[PDB]
Amino acid sequence: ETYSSYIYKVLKQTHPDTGISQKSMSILNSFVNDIFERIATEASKLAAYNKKSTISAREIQTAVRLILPGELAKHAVSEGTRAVTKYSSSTSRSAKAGLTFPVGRVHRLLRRGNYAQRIGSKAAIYLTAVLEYLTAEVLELAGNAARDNKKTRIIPRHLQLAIRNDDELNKLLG
Repeated sequence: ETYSSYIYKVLKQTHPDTGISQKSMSILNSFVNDIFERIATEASKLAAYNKKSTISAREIQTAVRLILPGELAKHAVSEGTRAVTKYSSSTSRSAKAGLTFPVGRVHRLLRRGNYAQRIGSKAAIYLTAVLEYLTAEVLELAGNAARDNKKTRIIPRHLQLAIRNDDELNKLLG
């Protein structure tokens, strides 16, 4: 429900240049929740459809293809595939997967909302990488609208401008 600190971390990894206001963070935090709900729900119906007791990374991946607009989908799938692949060859979970967002908190969230009987680990890693990639994407576009306008602080107007002036962001967050 609160990815704030991790959102702020993500922002500084690419643009220490840029700050973000309270309103902007809560709005951006709500987008993370909405995207989580819609992905978990779709994976939930997919698990039931394929007679699965457990939501695995496979259900997460398919759910990502369906919910996300064209280009965002292929990049999210690539990132989710990267986080799970790195964590496997490496045998915290976030660190092993190379993620900044809390893999443990997401798994738990997935787990206490009863989308399935069980939530596999690789699936929680997959979803976490997707939430992080998307969050960075919004921050990048919300940040570009701020920096292009010669400002150094993301305000709510910039989020609206980023989502509006971008087609795929528009399909998803519109």
